[PDB]
Amino acid sequence: RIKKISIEGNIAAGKSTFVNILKQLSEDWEVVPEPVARWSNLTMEQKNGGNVLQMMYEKPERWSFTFQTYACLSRIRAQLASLNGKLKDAEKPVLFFERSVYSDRYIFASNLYESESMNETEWTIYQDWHDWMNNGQSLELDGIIYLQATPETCLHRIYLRGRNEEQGIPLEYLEKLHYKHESWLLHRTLKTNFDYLQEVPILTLDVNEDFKDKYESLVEKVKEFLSTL
Amino acid sequence: TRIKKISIEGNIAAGKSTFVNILKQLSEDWEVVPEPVARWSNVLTMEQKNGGNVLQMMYEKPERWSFTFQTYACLSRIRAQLASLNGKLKDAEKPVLFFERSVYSDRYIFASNLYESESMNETEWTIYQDWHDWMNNQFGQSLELDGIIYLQATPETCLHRIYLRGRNEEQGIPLEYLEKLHYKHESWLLHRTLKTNFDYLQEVPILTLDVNEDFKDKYESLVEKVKEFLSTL
Ligand SMILES: COc1ccc(-c2nc(CSc3nc(N)cc(N)n3)c(C)s2)cc1OCCF
Ligand SMILES: COc1ccc(-c2nc(CSc3nc(N)cc(N)n3)c(C)s2)cc1OCCF
Ligand SMILES: COc1ccc(-c2nc(CSc3nc(N)cc(N)n3)c(C)s2)cc1OCCF
Ligand SMILES: COc1ccc(-c2nc(CSc3nc(N)cc(N)n3)c(C)s2)cc1OCCF
Ligand SMILES: O=c1ccn([C@@H]2O[C@H](COP(=O)(O)OP(=O)(O)O)[C@@H](O)[C@H]2O)c(=O)[nH]1
Ligand SMILES: O=c1ccn([C@@H]2O[C@H](COP(=O)(O)OP(=O)(O)O)[C@@H](O)[C@H]2O)c(=O)[nH]1
Repeated sequence: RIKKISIEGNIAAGKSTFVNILKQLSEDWEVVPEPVARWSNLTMEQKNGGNVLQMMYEKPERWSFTFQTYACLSRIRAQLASLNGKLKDAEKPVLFFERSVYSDRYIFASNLYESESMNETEWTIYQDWHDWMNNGQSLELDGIIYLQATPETCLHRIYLRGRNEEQGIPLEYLEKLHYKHESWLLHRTLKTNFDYLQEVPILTLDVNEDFKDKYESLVEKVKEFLSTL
Repeated sequence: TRIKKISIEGNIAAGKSTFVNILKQLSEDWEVVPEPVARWSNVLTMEQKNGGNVLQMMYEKPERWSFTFQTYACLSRIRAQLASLNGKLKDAEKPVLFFERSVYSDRYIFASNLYESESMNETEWTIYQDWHDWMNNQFGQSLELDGIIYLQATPETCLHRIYLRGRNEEQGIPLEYLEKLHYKHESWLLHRTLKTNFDYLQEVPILTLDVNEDFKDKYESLVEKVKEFLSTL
């Protein structure tokens, strides 16, 4: 009975921030972090995650396939966990996901292939591994929230977070990611392998303005979104 | 399930394919699941296409391709093993599904030997193990074995059998590598020293057949042991 809502957005758009605000607004609202976020910070996954992250930074064209498969698994099992042992005693439970299996593939893994960091064989193996691994069924989303921010807004926010590894993210890379989110979540010109996705409710939220201490209007839009469902 | 699931294990060219095509024929209650990679070796579905490619890339550059190939081959197995388990033997009196090797073969024979050969690094191998644990648990519950049939031959006989099997892409296979795979088969199925992370495997009944002698024309005794073995499961 738990509603599934994905929080989607570019690097630095404000997802963790938005999700961390949402968790604290209700005992019926819970939050599944992106494992790449937990990696971007020992469990076996955390060691594995860290090593593959740096490996991928150092040579994306060697390690993209490995990164992507482990990113996605780590995400499916973290979502399935939270779904299985959370919120059973909520009247209105909603699980918010920081990104989804659909970002993993149609944004990130697609972008890496489009940049030849995966060859055709790695990409095809990846989509097949995804089309099947996701059959993970109980993960169909009830809605998607798009946190929209210009490619430029993101780059400055990369400055505000200020992690050393992020300062060399090219505005060029954000921009490609941005067109992917827009075509998927705004234009809706993306034809995926998951029937329901062409018709799932999307809520588009302009986060170009700082919302850390001025989030009421955004949370209000989410509450209304949730009512429609 | 009501289906009896039995994996046939053994070294390369031990004669598993031979024996499996013999068993499928003998009883309407018997079905086989042939190995994905064994399929790829010859010669076009999506899987076959990826299959042929990653197998060729594997052979050229194993330090680069061992992780990717191992993931695909085990995914491909789990898929096909499900397909038979939910498809065939639906009206059979005493159903038997013979798996040509198992998810355990993937992990404890081939993936393992590649980590040991330095064809997968530590991170590759622990990510692989992580997934294998999880992939078989989320997806591979109904795949659990009722028994294993170990076709046990020596590397020399197997080497002998590759040279005779006239497959040029395989004429390169060296002996010490066959020794390495044999050694891991002995440790898993004969002595049962090899630890797996699969508790129930410790206790699965195991029939070992010495298959050094040729059996193509003359396999009746082997089958009688199988049928004897089956009657205890
Ligand atoms: C120097 O070249 C690169 C170096 C690093 C990267 C990285 N991309 C990402 C995002 S990929 C990704 N996939 C996911 N499935 C999830 C998620 N949060 N992020 C990193 C974490 S590191 C990407 C790079 O270029 C990719 C070529 F387009
Ligand atoms: C097109 O070239 C690039 C494309 C993407 C990237 C990315 N780098 C990163 C940083 S990897 C990282 N490692 C960490 N250990 C921590 C952390 N926050 N981020 C992304 C998330 S995306 C970096 C790229 O170039 C890096 C060289 F400046
Ligand atoms: C470390 O040296 C080797 C280790 C293993 C092998 C193997 N080659 C093969 C043949 S791979 C293959 N590819 C195909 N595309 C078709 C087919 N029937 N077989 C194995 C099954 S194992 C071959 C090796 O040497 C080849 C290069 F000297
Ligand atoms: C040139 O060096 C090599 C060439 C080929 C190989 C191969 N090993 C194998 C066995 S991997 C495997 N994994 C499975 N899960 C199943 C199965 N039947 N085979 C091939 C099919 S090709 C291995 C090689 O060396 C590996 C490091 F010694
Ligand atoms: O309303 C906001 C949203 C984000 N940020 C900052 O922008 C950077 C990226 O935020 P976050 O980690 O939430 O982005 P994500 O990668 O999670 O989308 C961080 O320094 C935040 O503190 C901010 O100052 N105000
Ligand atoms: O007792 C046997 C079993 C098999 N073979 C032959 O040796 C090759 C290897 O056997 P198989 O393909 O069954 O080996 P697998 O790799 O499946 O274990 C085949 O061409 C068989 O014709 C043989 O000569 N004697």
